[PDB]
Amino acid sequence: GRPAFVSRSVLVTGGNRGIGLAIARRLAADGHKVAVTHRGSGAPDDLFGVQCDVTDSAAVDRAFKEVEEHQGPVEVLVANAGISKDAFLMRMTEERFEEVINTNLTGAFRCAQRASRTMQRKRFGRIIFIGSVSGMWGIGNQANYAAAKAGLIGMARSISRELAKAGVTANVVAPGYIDTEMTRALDERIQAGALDFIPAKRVGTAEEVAGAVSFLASEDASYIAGAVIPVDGGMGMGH
Amino acid sequence: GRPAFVSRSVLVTGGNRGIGLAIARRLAADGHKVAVTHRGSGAPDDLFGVQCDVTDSAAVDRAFKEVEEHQGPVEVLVANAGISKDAFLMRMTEERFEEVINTNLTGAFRCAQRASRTMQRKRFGRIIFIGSVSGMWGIGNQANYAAAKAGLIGMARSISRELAKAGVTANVVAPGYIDTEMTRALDERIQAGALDFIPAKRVGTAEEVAGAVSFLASEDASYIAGAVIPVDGGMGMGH
Amino acid sequence: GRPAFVSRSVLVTGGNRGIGLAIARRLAADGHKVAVTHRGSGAPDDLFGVQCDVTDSAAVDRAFKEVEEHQGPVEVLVANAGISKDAFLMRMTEERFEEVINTNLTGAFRCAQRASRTMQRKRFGRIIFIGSVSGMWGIGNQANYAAAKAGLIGMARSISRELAKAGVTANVVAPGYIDTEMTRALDERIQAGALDFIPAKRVGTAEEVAGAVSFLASEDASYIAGAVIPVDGGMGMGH
Amino acid sequence: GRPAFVSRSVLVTGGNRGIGLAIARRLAADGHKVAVTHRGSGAPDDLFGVQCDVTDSAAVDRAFKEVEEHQGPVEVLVANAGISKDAFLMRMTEERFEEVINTNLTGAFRCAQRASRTMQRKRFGRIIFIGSVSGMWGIGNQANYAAAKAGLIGMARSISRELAKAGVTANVVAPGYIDTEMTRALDERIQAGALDFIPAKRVGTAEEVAGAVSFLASEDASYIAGAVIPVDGGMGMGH
Repeated sequence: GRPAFVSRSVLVTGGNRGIGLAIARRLAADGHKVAVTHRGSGAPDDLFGVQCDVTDSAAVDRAFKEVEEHQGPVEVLVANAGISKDAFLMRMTEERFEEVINTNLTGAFRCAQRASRTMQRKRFGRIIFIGSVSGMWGIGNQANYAAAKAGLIGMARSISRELAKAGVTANVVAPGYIDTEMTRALDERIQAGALDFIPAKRVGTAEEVAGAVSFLASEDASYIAGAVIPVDGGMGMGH
Repeated sequence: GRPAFVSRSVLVTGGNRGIGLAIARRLAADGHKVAVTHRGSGAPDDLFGVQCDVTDSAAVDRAFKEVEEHQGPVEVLVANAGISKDAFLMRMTEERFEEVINTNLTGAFRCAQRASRTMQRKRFGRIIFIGSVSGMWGIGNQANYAAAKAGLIGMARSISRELAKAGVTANVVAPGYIDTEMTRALDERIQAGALDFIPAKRVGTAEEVAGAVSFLASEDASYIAGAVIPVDGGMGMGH
Repeated sequence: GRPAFVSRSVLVTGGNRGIGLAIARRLAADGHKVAVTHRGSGAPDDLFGVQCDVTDSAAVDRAFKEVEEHQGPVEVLVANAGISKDAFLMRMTEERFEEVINTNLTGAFRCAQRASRTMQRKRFGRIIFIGSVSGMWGIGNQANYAAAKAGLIGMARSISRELAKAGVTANVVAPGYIDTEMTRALDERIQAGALDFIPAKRVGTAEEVAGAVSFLASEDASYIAGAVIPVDGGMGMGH
Repeated sequence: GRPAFVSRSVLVTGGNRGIGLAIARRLAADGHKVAVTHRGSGAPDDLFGVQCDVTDSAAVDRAFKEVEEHQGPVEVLVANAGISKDAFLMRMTEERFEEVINTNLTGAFRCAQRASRTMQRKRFGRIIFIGSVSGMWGIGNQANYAAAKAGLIGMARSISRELAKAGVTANVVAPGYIDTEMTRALDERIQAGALDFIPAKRVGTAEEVAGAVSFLASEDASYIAGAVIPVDGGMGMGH
């Protein structure tokens, strides 16, 4: 039956709002030791918050060290931090592309690398990247966001092929449209016709994404590596 | 946090041995009402067993009716029944191909269709096909088994696109090499070199597969449709 | 500069009309020796026809013998035979499911199996399955057609993993909506909004599908194995 | 019979040696007008060379201007520039990750973005990214290279979803192990067993990759958008 629960040291980057906050709150109610990074606004509830600029490898190192001094080495990393900056291809600047790449993809690398030091040594790690349906489905006007979120799949698979033998796995949770992430633009997209692409005919909730992360942080996911778990109501189905 | 547990009416086909038995036992310990089909040897533990020849649409109908009279309409169908009959392509007979197709693919259709009658009406259904790494990875000498297990993905996605709006989802759990499913031939394959293709460098356990099925049967999987959840230690990574 | 052309012995199953016709005509205009199977309608133009029902393994054997005596053993097999028979899941009968499986999936196996012995001896073979966007995208009301066309992918990959080392490869061309296959019902579906699913905003032509098959039959595809080549205007993009 | 050839304005980035050289030579022998970017080594044969560092958006702009003045605006862009810099995850520095991202992923964006305005106006464009089996298969020690090459897929699909309706498509050619790219270390890895990962049991040739690019630049690929064409001997098969 159900394996005994283990309280893991968890770090959720960008875990102070939206999807990240739902993940942090769910993992904490699961019984884990949950820390979050933010960019200044502060941590939620009673969760341990650390400020972190995920474009700065020095800040990532110091943020991880502050977490380790508080709750011990990170066993479950949820790399949720990341921005969206949409544009038509011909209107997308170098700066708009690189900023989304640096925060969403390189930022996730910086955290995964910094986490791997103790994970490999302790022979246990769950690296959980928050991707997007856009990575493999290609939402228009997202050359930068879709590249960053597809890049997480390649990185997770390279990490898993190297380190799964040492008990360190890397997987991607790929949300579709999620209520806490809905902007004016996304809402108008739904009204215009985007729901036709979603079999479930509704947006998801942040708590639905948190439920998949809870699974991947649990004792029931030890043989899952390099997987993309879509939480999108079927939107991303294809090849 | 964690949503309240709902005890669901569960049917696990071929749930009397190997992976199916681990699934049935896990879902029962989760708190669900679990029935299993078998081909005569009998049901395990105290689980409600029904005999069922999944090549016979009439037997599937009568098997589902016996389950419904016992525990109510099936809310979670785990289509685990299926045989393996390997051969080199040039040595594979029509009978060897069709028998694996009929039990693994058409058999899963017969159950999914028979389950959909009440699922659609009650606006809740979890159809969980047990696939295989071979469906998308192509283990050699498995023209029939890989076709049947890839076919489950197409079927699950067509079902989900039609019925996810009515709360009925279809997903695939795709195991890799699993300890209870190891034959002499598969064991010799591992010794010859098959472990090199598995990042985790070990076979999985039936209880690891059961852990993913437990997730997909749970209240944490409502926005997941048409997904392939690989339980393979990273073996199936690719495109 | 470019590779010298080699005239191959080609068999196109179901090449009397639509996509199969365009494939047969293109491969013949390429310089290949093109035989076509049919069920009474005959072969197009001056091409060598053989009457063959791909649900009948004895007819497949006889058809390959006639092709071998006429133009030498088949070097490039294009398995195009097979049709859809749509229905909502709850309305789909066993017969409607199995008829589609037997023609599209098992029929393609019968032909690939019969071709395989001589391809292996000559250390050259191109097995080209004609799939569908539905295999991985899951068009609603196609539990049978999506299962069959996704099954082709698993079969192609198992065949490739077994035989690519002998120069025998299997690949899938996966058309989206194609003009010659547009029925009144599909046209009304496209008119009602299904054109929004296609980034190209138009249906494809049978000649556009034939162009992909021409490539896979050519000297420029020797290192391609287990691939799905989508000819769908972007419709199928996803995971 | 077959489509009439159209001589396209082609730009191959990093076309001085290896795969890029073979692509440039093949597209020129096809009849195209082929320009090549380089960083000092020059263009092959009689082809028009432009010195361009694809990490520099100003150099990309200047390079496209030189190509436009010489042969007309780019109709077919082959984004081949970019190299690997492998390391175990724990040993990979920020610089080693970002250098690979900036050349392979951001560099391809800079070129696709700069090409896009004129392609849209003329309602014709072929953006062809050169990816890698590693993007979806995850070669170990390539967190950076797999992330960059998987990122190309997401970018190609977002571009296709946006612009395919204007006749501008983006696709990825994903080579496996190719002779011209085989270093001493890769050769020793293949010798040590990595050849078992390749069903074809051999490395590919640069000319085999060029054959796939030739197809995607041709009149036979108008309805292909967001596709990954693997040229890997079957190595990358999976999900």
